[PDB]
Amino acid sequence: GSMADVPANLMEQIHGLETLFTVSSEKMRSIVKHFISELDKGLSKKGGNIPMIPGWVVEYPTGKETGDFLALDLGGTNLRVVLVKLGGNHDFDTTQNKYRLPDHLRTGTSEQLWSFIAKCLKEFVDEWYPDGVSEPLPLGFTFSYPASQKKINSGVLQRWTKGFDIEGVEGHDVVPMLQEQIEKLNIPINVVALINDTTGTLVASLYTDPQTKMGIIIGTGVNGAYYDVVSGIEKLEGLLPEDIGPDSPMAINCEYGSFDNEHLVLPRTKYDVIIDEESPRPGQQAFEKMTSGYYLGEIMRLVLLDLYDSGFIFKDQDISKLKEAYVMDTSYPSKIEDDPFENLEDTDDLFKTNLNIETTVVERKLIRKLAELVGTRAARLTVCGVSAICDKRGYKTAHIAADGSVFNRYPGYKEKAAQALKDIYNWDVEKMEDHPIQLVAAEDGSGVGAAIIACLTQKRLAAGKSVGIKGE
Ligand SMILES: OC[C@H]1O[C@H](O)[C@H](O)[C@@H](O)[C@@H]1O
Ligand SMILES: [Cl-]
Ligand SMILES: [Cl-]
Ligand SMILES: [Cl-]
Ligand SMILES: [Cl-]
Repeated sequence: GSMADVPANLMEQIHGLETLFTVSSEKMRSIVKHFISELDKGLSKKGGNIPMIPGWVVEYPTGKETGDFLALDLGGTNLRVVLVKLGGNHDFDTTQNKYRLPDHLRTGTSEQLWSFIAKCLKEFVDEWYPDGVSEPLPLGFTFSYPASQKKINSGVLQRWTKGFDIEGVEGHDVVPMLQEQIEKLNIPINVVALINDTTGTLVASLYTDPQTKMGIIIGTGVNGAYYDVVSGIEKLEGLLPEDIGPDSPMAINCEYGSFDNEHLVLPRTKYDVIIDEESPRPGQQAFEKMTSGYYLGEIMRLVLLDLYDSGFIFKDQDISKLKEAYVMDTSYPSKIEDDPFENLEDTDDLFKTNLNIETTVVERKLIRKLAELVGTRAARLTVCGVSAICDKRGYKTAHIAADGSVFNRYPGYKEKAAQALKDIYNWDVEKMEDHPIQLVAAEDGSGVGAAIIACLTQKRLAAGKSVGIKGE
């Protein structure tokens, strides 16, 4: 609440940061206008900055999908392998194992990555099918990075995101890279489909919630998927086989973490500039860099180090541990917003124990305000992607299936995101559950969604129907 004890000199800095990080309802509406134009440009013949990548899911799941499938999920804190049993009445069951990523995987080689993944797949298959199998197990591969797909079992990596920086993969088809390592270990796996995590979120959540119109991730990254219609995808004109007609649905992985790399509308601050310049891929993922869980603690770190350098805080402290980029992950602002003490004892312990920095009560109130500003900005900017897709497609109502560490775990985040949509549309509604466009907990898109997409894909191929451009 209250700040009576904070000197005027520091209150001026807090007021400057509030100004710098606050996004007005009108600013969200103007961002949304420009976001719609950039979504449409990405579907155009000439293309645009936002990839808008077709995912070759050309139908809705009916709920009657049946059978056992493997899902391989690259992009959680761990690698995950899942055995998914579809039940045939909108029901499923799963069991899974998680595998710790090698140290420095993100800056390692392609060969390291594909060898580690195949090793984990063989461990899983040996554990769950110790007696072997009569036919190759069908697998859906969730690759949580932007990949061009000429057909559903191909994925050519466009750019590493979220800190990744593995040489030899951007511009390469990852499905053959995975397949060669599967073969080398003689694992009986049929890679039926590659999907993005948003596309899986969309499809898995539609299997149990028929009002789903988007699948979004608000986690280590930020992105969304939805279904367009083939007639609305100009860049597919002349490329489609005859069985996929103009009225067919087509799921789109927007990769809208990329939005506004031109820096024409988002309220980038000097802290966002540094994050982008110091990241592995400068010039890329502008919207995600402002919003997602890989970055929110790094925005706080850079603000704190500016306030120190300018003489305002930590004046008598050794701040050496604060100089390490990414040392403050989003668990810092999360714990700070959760601290239930008046004088922020939990925050005191966090800075002393983990950073060796003694704080005053007034400095912890400043830090708490900073965490709140950064989280609120993230929520208000992130729902502009939802508003943009819904306005573009003419959805006045929607369940928006959401997943990811920030939506699920960041204190207060679901309430702020729902308030930001309420503010965009000027609804009168009182309770979150009554919002006409509302975020709801998703089904597991990287596990259950990859399995349903593998199932739908196999059914198409058994029927002789297409799952890629003509000549694929
Ligand atoms: O995991 C969430 C998102 O993170 C990044 O934005 C990735 O580029 C995107 O492929 C993924 O959907
Ligand atoms: Cl002061
Ligand atoms: Cl494309
Ligand atoms: Cl600035
Ligand atoms: Cl509607």
